[PDB]
Formats: sequence, structure tokens, C-alpha cells
Amino acid sequence: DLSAASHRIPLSDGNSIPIIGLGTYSEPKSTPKGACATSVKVAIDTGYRHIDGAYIYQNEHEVGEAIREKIAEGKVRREDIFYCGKLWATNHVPEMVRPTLERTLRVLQLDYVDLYIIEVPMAFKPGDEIYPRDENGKWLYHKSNLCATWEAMEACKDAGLVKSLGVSNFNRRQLELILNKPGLKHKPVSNQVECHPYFTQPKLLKFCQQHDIVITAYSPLGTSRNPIWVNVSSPPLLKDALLNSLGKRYNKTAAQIVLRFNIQRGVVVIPKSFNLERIKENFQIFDFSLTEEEMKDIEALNKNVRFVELLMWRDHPEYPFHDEY
Ligand SMILES: NC(=O)c1ccc[n+]([C@@H]2O[C@H](COP(=O)([O-])OP(=O)(O)OC[C@H]3O[C@@H](n4cnc5c(N)ncnc54)[C@H](OP(=O)(O)O)[C@@H]3O)[C@@H](O)[C@H]2O)c1
Ligand SMILES: CC(=O)[C@H]1CC[C@H]2[C@@H]3CC[C@@H]4CC(=O)CC[C@]4(C)[C@H]3CC[C@]12C
Repeated sequence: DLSAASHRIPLSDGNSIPIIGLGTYSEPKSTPKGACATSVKVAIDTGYRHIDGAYIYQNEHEVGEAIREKIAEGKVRREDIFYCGKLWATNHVPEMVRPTLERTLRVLQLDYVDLYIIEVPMAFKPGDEIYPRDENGKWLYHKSNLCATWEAMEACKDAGLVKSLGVSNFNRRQLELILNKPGLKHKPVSNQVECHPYFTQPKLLKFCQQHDIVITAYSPLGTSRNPIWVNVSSPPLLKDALLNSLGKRYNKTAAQIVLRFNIQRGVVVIPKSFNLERIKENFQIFDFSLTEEEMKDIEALNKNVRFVELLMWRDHPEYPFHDEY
């Protein structure tokens, strides 16, 4: 059903999303300027039609430059590209939502985004500082009001500034608060969370399927394993013995196996790479498939251990990972 030329799956609001996209987060202080822009252009030339980014990644402008250059080149039309942007924790106050989205539209120099989502369910103190803390280093929070924030997001879609609305890092309870709100106009069509063979998200995936919510798997290759912040106590996903053995069966790498695993499952994947060769490699997942047995072999690798724990915010009232799911 999925092919390199046609691989967009349906969203509940009538729109669709390419099952594979290019992730764009990269350590600001150590990433050479221009690397993102170059990588997005390579991705589009390769066949990618979905790009995932965020204003807080510090390189959202590079994503826009690349997209606009390829449209000017005649390679693709605006309607052929799918961009996802995100609303950070410091911008949850209802009145700040549209203004924040409009800032991202100026940065990209585009009229609308295809998908805009609430980055985390936790509200932080408003301000320029993306990671606000007081003199004693204590995190500065704000009282969350997910429904009020959602109503502001719905207004953005009515204004034509975004085609689809979704969320990220939301657990079952949080999704239900929005799903059951009186006067709901646009239900969430997507929930972006960490997902790969070591954290398969069995119960959250099933809840989302029952409500027609598509899951987008972030850190689909297990993260960059940056010792500065990743939970590296859990082993390197791409070096897994089984995943590598399965790759030898089809002459594919472990990375290609884990990506095929999720897409064949109806789960969107957004692997990040700023390397020419690897950007190409990740897209070659439509010329083979995994047997029903192999899908079960992979599902069994689940350790229920997150690479992205966000332990520094476990004290926030809306921290999403205390619950089972
Ligand atoms: N919603 C959220 O809160 C949230 C959180 C985390 C991430 N995300 C999104 O999800 C995207 C993907 O997640 P991620 O960046 O954390 O990690 P990831 O995609 O799981 O892994 C990226 C790392 O793998 C390397 N890599 C890429 N392709 C490879 C291949 N074929 N073989 C070997 N290594 C390969 C990359 O290096 P090279 O670049 O050198 O290839 C990089 O170090 C992000 O960029 C971002 O857009 C969202
Ligand atoms: C409090 C911290 O140590 C910061 C520095 C690194 C930040 C992480 C970078 C990767 C992604 C980026 C996002 O989109 C939000 C979630 C993380 C995990 C981000 C969390 C804040 C960190 C750990």
C-alpha cells in the first residue's frame, strides 16, 4: 500500500500525512550554521515530503529557506510539502497562541503550517527564556489549562493559519480531558511521542487507534545518545543483535529495520539526519516488508524504558510520565 511515490495516510480531519519525514533537532551550540537547510534540500531531492521542526530548535528559518528554494526550483509545490511546527511550554496562555504561530510563519516566510501541536502538556512561565529558572535555579512553571489552550489552537485553524491540530507528550488522561471537553470543535488528529523497538507504546497506541488519533514516533532511531541529556543507561538501539540479524535477511541496516517496523504498523516516523548518505538510507524502506513473525520478534524487544525521560520536570503538576500511559 505504501510506496516511495505514494505514502500519505489519512488524518481524522480529512487531511493526510506522509508516513516518513525528516526530523530537524540538532544541538545548537555545536551544529554548523546551514547544516539544517542543506539536509532538508537533500531530503526533498531524495523523495521526502514531510519535515518536522520547532521554533525552539533555533533553526526553523533554515527549514523555510530550503522549502522555499525547492518550490522556486519547481521541484515541488507548496501543497506537496507537509510541515509540522510546535507551540512551546512558555506559550500556553490562550492570548499568546496565535501571536506565537504568526512568529513561526514570519520565520518560515509561509502563509500556513500543515500541522501545529502543543509541544508538552506542561505550562511554563511566559517569556523569551525557553527554559526559565529563578536565581536559585528552580524551574518557573505556570498553571496548565489544556482546554483553554486548545480553544486558542482551534481559533488558529479557523483563521486559516494551520490545516491540522495535534499534541505531543500527552498521556491518556490528558488526551481524554480534551476529547471530553464541552463545545469541542476540532479534535486532536495526532500525538507525537517517543516510539521504537525498546519503547513500543503498546497501550497508548491502542488507545489512540480507538479514537482515530495517529501516533508520530519521535526519536525513532533511539536518539543521538548525547551523554549530556539522554538516558544512556539503556543500550544503543542500532547495535541490537536481533535488529542487525534481521537486517542481514533483506540486506538492510538496523536503522532501516526499525523504521519499517513502525510505518508498517501505521505509525509515522520522523528520523533526523544531517548526513548525506544516512538521509538517503533512511528513506529506502518501501522495497521490502517484515513478515508477521518478524513484526512479533521486534515487538518483543520492548523494555518499557525511555531514552527521553525529562526528569528535571518530574515535579510539574502535568508531568506526563508518572502514569502507566
Ligand atoms: N516532540 C518532542 O518533544 C520531540 C522530542 C525529541 C525529538 N523530536 C523530533 O524527532 C526527531 C527525531 O528524533 P531525534 O533527533 O531525537 O533522534 P533520532 O532520529 O532517533 O536519531 C538521530 C541520531 O541518529 C543518527 N542517525 C540518523 N540516521 C542514521 C542511520 N541511518 N544510521 C546511524 N545513525 C543514524 C543521527 O546522526 P546524523 O545526523 O549524523 O546522521 C543522530 O545522531 C527530532 O529531530 C525532532 O524533530 C521531538
Ligand atoms: C533541561 C535540559 O537539560 C534541556 C537541554 C536539552 C533539552 C532536550 C533536547 C532534545 C528535545 C528537544 C525538544 O523538542 C523538547 C524535548 C527535548 C528532550 C529537550 C528537553 C529539555 C532539555 C533536556
